[PDB]
Amino acid sequence: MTNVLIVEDEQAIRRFLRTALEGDGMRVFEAETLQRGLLEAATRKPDLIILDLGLPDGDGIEFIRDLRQWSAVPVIVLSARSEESDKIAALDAGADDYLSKPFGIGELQARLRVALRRHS
Amino acid sequence: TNVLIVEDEQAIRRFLRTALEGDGMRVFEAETLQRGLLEAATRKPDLIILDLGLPDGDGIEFIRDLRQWSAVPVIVLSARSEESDKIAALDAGADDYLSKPFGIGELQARLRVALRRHSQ
Ligand SMILES: [Ca+2]
Ligand SMILES: [Ca+2]
Repeated sequence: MTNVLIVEDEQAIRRFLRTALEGDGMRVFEAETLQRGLLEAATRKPDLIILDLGLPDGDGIEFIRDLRQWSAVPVIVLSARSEESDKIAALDAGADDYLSKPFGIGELQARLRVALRRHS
Repeated sequence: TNVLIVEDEQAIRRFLRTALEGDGMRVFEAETLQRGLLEAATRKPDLIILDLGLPDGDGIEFIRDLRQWSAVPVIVLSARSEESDKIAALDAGADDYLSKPFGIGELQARLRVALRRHSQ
C-alpha cells in the first residue's frame, strides 16, 4: 500500500491521523521525536511524511533540513503557528505543504493526494 | 521563469505581476478562462496562478480542461475559504490553494515549491 510516516510527539494527533489514513487504506508508521522520525524515514521508505514542527528534541525545520540532504520524499508540515515567516522558512527548507492548526482532516487528505500524485 | 496569471480583477492582477516581476520572472496575463487556457497552451508557462471566480465560468472547469493536456502546476487564488472549496479545486488538479487575503511572501514560497518539484 501507500506508506505514510507521521512524526509528532503529541499522542492525540498521532492517533487521530493514523485512524484517518488507515481508513483510506494507507499503511501508517509513527515516530514521537525528531531523531526517531529521521531514523524511521530512512528505515521505512515512506511515500509521504507528515511532520509536526513542534517536537521535543528540536524545531521540525531541522528535520526537513537534514532529510533533504538524502531524500526527496514529499513532506507535509503541520504547525500550531500561523505566522507567515514560519510558513516561508519551512517551505523554503524543503516542505511541500504547510497546514496550521486547527485544520480539517478533509483538507489534509486532499493535500496528501496532491503530494502523492505528483510523486507518482 | 514564466508565470501565467488568470485573473479578471485588474488590481490584484497588477499587484501580482509587479510582485513576480520583482523576483525576476516573466509574467503573462489573461482575464477570462478561455483566454487563460489558450495562453497556457501557447506560452508554455512554468506555472499558472488561477483565480476561481471568472466571468466565463468556474476555474474548476479551467483546471479539468487543462489537466487533459498539461501537467503545469496550478496555484489557485480565491476569496473562497471554505474547506470544501479547497478540496474541490485540489481534487480537480490544482497543486495548491490560497484564500484571499493572503501574504505575498507565502504565495512566493508556494510558487517555489511548485517550481522545484516540476523541474525534477
Ligand atoms: Ca508537537
Ligand atoms: Ca475574479
